[PDB]
Amino acid sequence: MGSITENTSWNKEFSAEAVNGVFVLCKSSSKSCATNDLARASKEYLPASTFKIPNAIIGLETGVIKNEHQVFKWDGKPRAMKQWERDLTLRGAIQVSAVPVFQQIAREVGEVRMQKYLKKFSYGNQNISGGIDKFWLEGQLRISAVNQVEFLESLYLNKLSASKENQLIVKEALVTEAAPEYLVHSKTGFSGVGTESNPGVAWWVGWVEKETEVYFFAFNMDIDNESKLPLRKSIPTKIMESEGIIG
Amino acid sequence: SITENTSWNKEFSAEAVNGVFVLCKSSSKSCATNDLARASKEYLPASTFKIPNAIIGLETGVIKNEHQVFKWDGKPRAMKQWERDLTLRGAIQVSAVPVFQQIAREVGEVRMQKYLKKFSYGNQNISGGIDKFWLEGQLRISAVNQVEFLESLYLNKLSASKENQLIVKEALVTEAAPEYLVHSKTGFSGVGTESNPGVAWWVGWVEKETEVYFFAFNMDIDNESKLPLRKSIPTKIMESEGIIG
Repeated sequence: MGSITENTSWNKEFSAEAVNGVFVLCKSSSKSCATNDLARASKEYLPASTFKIPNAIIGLETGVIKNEHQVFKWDGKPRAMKQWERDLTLRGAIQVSAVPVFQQIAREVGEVRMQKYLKKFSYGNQNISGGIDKFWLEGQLRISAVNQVEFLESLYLNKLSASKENQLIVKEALVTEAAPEYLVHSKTGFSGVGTESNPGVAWWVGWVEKETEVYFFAFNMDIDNESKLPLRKSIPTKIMESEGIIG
Repeated sequence: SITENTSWNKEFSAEAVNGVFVLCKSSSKSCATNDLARASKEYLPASTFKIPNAIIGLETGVIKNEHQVFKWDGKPRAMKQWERDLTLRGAIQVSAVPVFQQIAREVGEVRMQKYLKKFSYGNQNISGGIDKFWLEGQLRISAVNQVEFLESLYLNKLSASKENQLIVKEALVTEAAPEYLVHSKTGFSGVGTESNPGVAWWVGWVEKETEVYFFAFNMDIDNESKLPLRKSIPTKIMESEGIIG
């Protein structure tokens, strides 16, 4: 990014919901970012299902995922969520955050290749230790909000170390809201409710295309109560609405 | 193969609309329609032509890339919504004719003819002005041919790079929900002349679960107040089939 500046008035939306968290919003043309909290914008947290973005790119690059029309068949064996108990396309698996589909992808990619691509992508602390199918959910991998926006900008510009085709496939799968005047690409994550004195993390990251501008965003918050989960979208939505970008 | 479903006419009769809907599950080899004859009748594509024109612009390099900005020169355009810089998606979404007129001029007649041949696009007749053949010229395409063309695009089987097909696909997203994605494009030739109605279109496809549905709708129109029916009639039919909504 070009610059970052703190805007403490955004804490308004956090205080109203009694949330500890951070929002980073970057405008592409002015190479400028704003955040409610510079310190928290640099703090690093488990990516949880936001990791499906690099995992999908890596799956395609290595040939583990054939293309955007591949169907991931459900075997009929019970899964942790009802929503996952069905055949899924890549978009379907990303959209419902189908953990077991991406655990199998990670296993087939394997540690050496996974390490290589996280280095190429400058993805967080690049620490994948403690189970190839677990690192982004309960392992040692950590990434900051600033690093998420850097990574997403590279994806948007097709500048990651992957084919343009594969970057476009994943970008297509990340669309979550379409309007005549704006398009939103985004991904949620939630690590769980954590333990005593150790909250989980919830994320919403993505980008908005409006007019000829592009805005990259990353939100995270501490969470110890599943009932608070919708705040991961409502707080950043309120901020972007106030900025005139969506709504 | 095209199968008639008489019951779909109820949605047209209610509005006194003359038109056709073609809906195909999985592939263009299995289509349903309210009217066999009109399904294959050819009409001016109007701004549905922005689909092939964007692909051709990318293939020829006239559109340099996914992120090009089409600058407004500050000179009057026929709609205020076109009087601004636009991206490729923005120009498609507001149907910014003058952006695509300049693309067509730079593609040129020789290359435009070549690509419409490769794409099997309607009657492939571009005569009538390189910057207006799809609006007032002799080009004609049917609902069945629109679904075949869209299926090829979906499958990345047009004579174009997969990259360029993917770029145009993203520019066509018009509704995103957890359960389904709609890609689509409208068209409207105008109100026609006496005894010669204009045509309005909505064409596209729906990705739902692991299925895909291709669709094309057209209708005769001679009053702009009827224009919303181009979306509402096919939306009602697709909601009735349980595909969207």
